Amino acid sequence: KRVLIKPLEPLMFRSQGEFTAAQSLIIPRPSTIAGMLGYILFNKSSGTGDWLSDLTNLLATIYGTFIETNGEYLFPLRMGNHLALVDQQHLINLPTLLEKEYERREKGIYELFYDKNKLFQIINHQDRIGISIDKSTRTVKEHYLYSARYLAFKKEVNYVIFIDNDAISDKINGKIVNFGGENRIAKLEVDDYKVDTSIEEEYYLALSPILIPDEALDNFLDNISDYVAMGKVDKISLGFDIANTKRKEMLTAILEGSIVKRSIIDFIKNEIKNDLRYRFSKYEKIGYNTLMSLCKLALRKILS
RNA sequence: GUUAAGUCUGGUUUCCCUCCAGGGUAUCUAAGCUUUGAAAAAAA
Repeated sequence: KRVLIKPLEPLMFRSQGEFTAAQSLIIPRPSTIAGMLGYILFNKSSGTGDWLSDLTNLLATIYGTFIETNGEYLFPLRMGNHLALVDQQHLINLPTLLEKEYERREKGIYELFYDKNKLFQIINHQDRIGISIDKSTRTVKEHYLYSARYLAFKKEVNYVIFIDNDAISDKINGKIVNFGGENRIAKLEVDDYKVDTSIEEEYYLALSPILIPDEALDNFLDNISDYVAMGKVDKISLGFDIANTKRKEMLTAILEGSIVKRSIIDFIKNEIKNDLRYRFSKYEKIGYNTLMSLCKLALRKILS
């Protein structure tokens, strides 16, 4: 039902190329969680060139990711190039604060992203530099000096997701998994948890990157205010497929932690023919289009 | 009255240091060197 991913050690979720150190994301993308879960549930017989088909077959609908620090729940929130983790008690008045007056707008939002921001109390950015040594000289092998900015945790942190199917939630319990990038470790634990679904509010929080079908890109973009009140829109890669050893895709997405307006739902519902409808239904199945209500902890997918 | 004979004794006691000063002043580190040379982007 509810799955807590507890990182045993600093993590690495590489983003935006490798070219001082390569930076890590705060919240891992849903493709990473889906890939770890499929890695657990894998069987070496269902192979197909469609990574997400073989991945949707291995599991069920996964709901987006947030932070459980110590009983508290933190949620991503971005204003544009400004990520933060806030407890939902500060998301309540947010829509009121959105089309509130100007100076009150900046007062409130910059009090949220700076003092109410619980990111740095939780997250440290730990640069790690490694090298490679040739086994006969015992001096650094030439050209092998790499760096990466890992995501260290000051206090114990969990990533929270919700999975619908309860059959896999038995062979997922207590598994030690290779969560993330350069061979780091996290533990999964499964617990029964109660979460509402599909509330009809006006302002939702993108818990996961809301994908855009690359057909309504111009449509969605040239009038952007109609769908997102605050957040970031960026072209993101969908990761790396283990089977064929390639990058996955690139799609414009509404980065997790954005504030979406109810209209976006109907918009996405009107711009998908059967083909890409099935495609993006799969995408949502593995966990991309997850919304939460600023009211309370109540999730819903956009299409499903 | 006369005689005759001298004998004993030959430095003792006390005090043997007391009081003040028991180190003072100056110097309390100085000038250098504060990283250098190899490895910056590698094959699948």
